[PDB]
Amino acid sequence: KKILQANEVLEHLTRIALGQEKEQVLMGIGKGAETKTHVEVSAKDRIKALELLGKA
Amino acid sequence: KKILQANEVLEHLTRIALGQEKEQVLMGIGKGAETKTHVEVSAKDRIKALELLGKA
Amino acid sequence: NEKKILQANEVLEHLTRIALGQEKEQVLMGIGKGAETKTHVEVSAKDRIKALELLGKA
Amino acid sequence: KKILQANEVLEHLTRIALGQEKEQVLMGIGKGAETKTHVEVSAKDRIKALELLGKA
Amino acid sequence: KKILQANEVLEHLTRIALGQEKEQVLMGIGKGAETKTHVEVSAKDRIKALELLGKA
Amino acid sequence: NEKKILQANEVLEHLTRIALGQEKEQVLMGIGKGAETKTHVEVSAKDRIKALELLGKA
Amino acid sequence: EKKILQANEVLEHLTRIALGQEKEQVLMGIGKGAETKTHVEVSAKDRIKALELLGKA
Amino acid sequence: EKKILQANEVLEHLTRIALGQEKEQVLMGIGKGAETKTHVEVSAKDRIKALELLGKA
Amino acid sequence: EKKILQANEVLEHLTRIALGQEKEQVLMGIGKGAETKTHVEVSAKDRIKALELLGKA
Repeated sequence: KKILQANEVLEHLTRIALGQEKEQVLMGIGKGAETKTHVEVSAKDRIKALELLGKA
Repeated sequence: KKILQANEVLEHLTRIALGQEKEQVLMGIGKGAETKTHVEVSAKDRIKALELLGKA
Repeated sequence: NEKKILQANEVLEHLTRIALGQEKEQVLMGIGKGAETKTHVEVSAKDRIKALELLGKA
Repeated sequence: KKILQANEVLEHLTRIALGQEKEQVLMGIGKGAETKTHVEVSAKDRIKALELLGKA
Repeated sequence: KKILQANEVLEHLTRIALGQEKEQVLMGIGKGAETKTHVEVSAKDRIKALELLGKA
Repeated sequence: NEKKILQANEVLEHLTRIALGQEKEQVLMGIGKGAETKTHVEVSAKDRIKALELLGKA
Repeated sequence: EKKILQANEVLEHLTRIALGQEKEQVLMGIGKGAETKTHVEVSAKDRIKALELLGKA
Repeated sequence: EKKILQANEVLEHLTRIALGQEKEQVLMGIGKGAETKTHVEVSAKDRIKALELLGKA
Repeated sequence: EKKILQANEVLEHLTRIALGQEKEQVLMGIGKGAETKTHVEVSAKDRIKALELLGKA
């Protein structure tokens, strides 16, 4: 049960901040039906990542 | 009786942060009907786990 | 029980059940045409991460 | 007029935390119509009750 | 005309926590139409009242 | 010209009106088929409790 | 260098908001999923924040 | 070479926002599930946030 | 072992955001519940968060 170390944490946040990452969400396909799909990680999230990298 | 220990907490946080995990959500299947489904844990929740991990 | 108070360890055991994915919550699910029904879902990733946080501060 | 004291506050939070409480919500009954009903208090709200009991 | 002092505040918060209060919300009545009505105060709000009472 | 600045007791008078359930806010309300109108409803519980909290702190 | 609001001008603005004077632009339904831009009174929540800022001043 | 917005510059921008000079792109309903991009004034909550930050300067 | 953004890199990225040079991907209604992916300007809320941080630096 490995544990992510502080520098591996800064790496993962860097990828997010650099627009490199995606998240799964629900997307309308029509008449109420939805499908799973991947979208870029949002501005809000990318900013939080940027905030943390700055506190490093 | 079980109380998750501090190291075990980091382990669990690590599995989330590394995109290994899912949550149960509702998804539309047509005309107002929904199904229970599993999706990846969001960027938002991953970044929080990542934040907690960098403060350890 | 009308004056039962959860003690510190009880709180941590309860958070541990949440954190470990052993708990549910009652939500409203759509069953067609605007109609909803009560159902139980796994506690969310967000709520589990709060429990984890809390267990990590202990 | 009554003022809840600390011990009563913790008793009330305890029932919440233990999943013994309900809240009134709006539930869809068809074609935009809704009705009042009671649901279990949410995980979020329970978890806040625990955090508060953890701090006493 | 009036300013609430701290003990009056607690009195009002107590009513809320004890579940003696309501709030006005919009409820659907069908075909997009909504109607004003009252519901019990939510658990989130009741918990906040509790939190303040226990910190008094 | 000197513009108005709410003074200490005036803020408390306003929060008190809110807390007491004397005030309203403007919101959009469905009237049929996706169309909405503007109306007033009572300030909500969350907002009243925030007013109360600020009153307690003063 | 441009225009920067001073500490007083901030309070003046906040007071107009707290006093129910201001509005904000929102989207309103006009039917069948279609919406239009309209203005509405600044909300209770936003007025309470303003009151707060004025209270801490 | 690359730009870093300095403290004074930030206050100028926040001031434009607090005054009601700025807008944001949002999705608006146009009927039957269709939305379109359009601009609206920056909301009250966001303006009050700019006001808070300027107030603390 | 892998790339980590340094402080000035962070400020540069935040500056792009505050300045309204950046977008985000979202889902938009195209009809009858159908959605498609598309890019929108970064919202005011987020631009003000970037502004705040820059002010802090």
